[PDB]
Amino acid sequence: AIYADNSYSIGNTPLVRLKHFGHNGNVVVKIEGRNPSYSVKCRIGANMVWQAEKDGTLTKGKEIVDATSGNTGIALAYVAAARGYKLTLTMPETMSLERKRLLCGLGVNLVLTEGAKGMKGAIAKAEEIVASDPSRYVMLKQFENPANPQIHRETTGPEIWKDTDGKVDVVVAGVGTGGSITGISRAIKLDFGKQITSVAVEPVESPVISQTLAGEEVKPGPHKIQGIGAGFIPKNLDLSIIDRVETVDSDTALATARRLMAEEGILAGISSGAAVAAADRLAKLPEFADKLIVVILPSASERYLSTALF
Amino acid sequence: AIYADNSYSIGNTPLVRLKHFGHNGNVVVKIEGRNPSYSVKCRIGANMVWQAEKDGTLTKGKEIVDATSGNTGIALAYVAAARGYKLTLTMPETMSLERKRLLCGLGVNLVLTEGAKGMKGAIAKAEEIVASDPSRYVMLKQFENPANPQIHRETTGPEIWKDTDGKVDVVVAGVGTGGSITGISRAIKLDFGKQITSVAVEPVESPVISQTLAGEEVKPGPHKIQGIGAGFIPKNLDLSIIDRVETVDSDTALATARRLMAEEGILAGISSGAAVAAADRLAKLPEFADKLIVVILPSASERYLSTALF
Repeated sequence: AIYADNSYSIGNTPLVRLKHFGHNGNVVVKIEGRNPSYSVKCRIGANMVWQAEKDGTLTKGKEIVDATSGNTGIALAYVAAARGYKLTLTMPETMSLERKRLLCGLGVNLVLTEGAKGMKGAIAKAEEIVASDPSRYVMLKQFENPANPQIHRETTGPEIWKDTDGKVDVVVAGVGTGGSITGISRAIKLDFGKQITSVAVEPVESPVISQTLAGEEVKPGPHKIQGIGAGFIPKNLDLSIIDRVETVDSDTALATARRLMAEEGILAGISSGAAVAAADRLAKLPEFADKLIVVILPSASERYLSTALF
Repeated sequence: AIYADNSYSIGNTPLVRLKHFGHNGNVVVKIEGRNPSYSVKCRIGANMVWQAEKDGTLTKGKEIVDATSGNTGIALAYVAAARGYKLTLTMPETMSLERKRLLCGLGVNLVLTEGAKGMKGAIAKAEEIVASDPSRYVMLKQFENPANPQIHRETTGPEIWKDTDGKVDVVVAGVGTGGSITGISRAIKLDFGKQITSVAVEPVESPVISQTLAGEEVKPGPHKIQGIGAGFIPKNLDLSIIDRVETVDSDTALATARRLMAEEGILAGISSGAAVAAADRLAKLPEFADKLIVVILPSASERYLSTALF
């Protein structure tokens, strides 16, 4: 069991039973903080690169481009260093010194865009760079790349099936790209044949999944639950496998993350608080009382030292 | 495989082969960042509490006291929250806002001592608090508690034996308390019966182990390799099982940590750089060319965002 590089070491993350949430320990959490770049995104950082290698879109010498300073940026950075690709990430010049320092530490070629342009700035610049030399550059596109949900169908999902001896009844996961919930749901529902309840979680400030499914007006909005609530339906969210959508507000998510640390001794990030707040709600409905609820905790605390988490 | 709390989830950390260090991949690293509080100390945080429970020194209602704002502080904090003990940590008032915030996040009762007194301040204050109510307080004493090396003999060591199919020839580990090298060495040498080479690593700025073994004047000194080089021989370092002592300087350790991130895609902290720099040195001596070298990487990068690592 010696991994030939850090990318192969993804996953096999642990399940812990919660003591101050749910009912008689029906709530259990999967700690995605225990990963090479310390997020769930490592799995997709790994698989998007492996897949682009296998299909020939990524070769020796070609470079990777993207516009993320978030978990996927960090995940891509680790894999690119492990596998010998130069990576360019674009980002607004206004980004935090800390993620600048972290990414520079990882050997990212950081391309800072105009502040005013913000996120749009970064996306366009990466698109421009790709155009400048299409044969030299590859954009992996986490929001639409099937290698994203696929890795979850082959690792994250089966790990849940195995650790719970097939007793998992509910999976609760916050949606960013949608990959986690999609892959996990396909694995357990389709490969293992169990009719679990798949629960997507989004910010009440930006409940575009709920609005879309209700045929209501789509109203995205600002929120602090980093990692989720992109403000649109990403292609990597398979609406067909979602059974329920729960909304959580920023304050509840933050306080719940604090409770996880202070009461459970679990070092979870902002979105982990949101996912658990929603799981706790279902766990306390008599319909879910006797049912095993597994919650994805996407990331670790520390990464949020500069945020409202603290 | 559902852990009844976060303390039971320690270890099972992965081995990764290095590509830009050693010779033909003879250097392999154990990533202790993949742990509940994100350090190697989690194992001892867990075991010191479990052991004090089993022997009756820790009971319901009793409180834990210590004087650490470092990895052991964080580890104790996670376990105490997971298992329902109030924890008091003392520390100089001059400590970083960030570790203050992190520990407060974990529900530590933080007792800040006079700045001028520094470390000595914290130790004395905790000793005072214990004296104030001996029946209410317990100090676990990481430097001398046998539960420290023991956990390494039962988990860390056997994990190395198992992952390498008994092929490990050399273990390289930096010494703080000495628990890691001690426990691992006892496991492989005594329980498995293989005559490996145990290599302790200390800062060249504070090479008290080397000086002591050479019968030279002991000259502890300041350094930046956080986690190691306490400036004395701790009781939890079993000198009898150490075969070799390697010294590394602060700059080399830092640059090596940077290389691990930028070239290997491994998010290691300062002491990981020191441990690898020393492993790389042995790995490039013909006597160790054909031999499998396993290096403990005690902690993850991010924890060092405010340091010279970046």
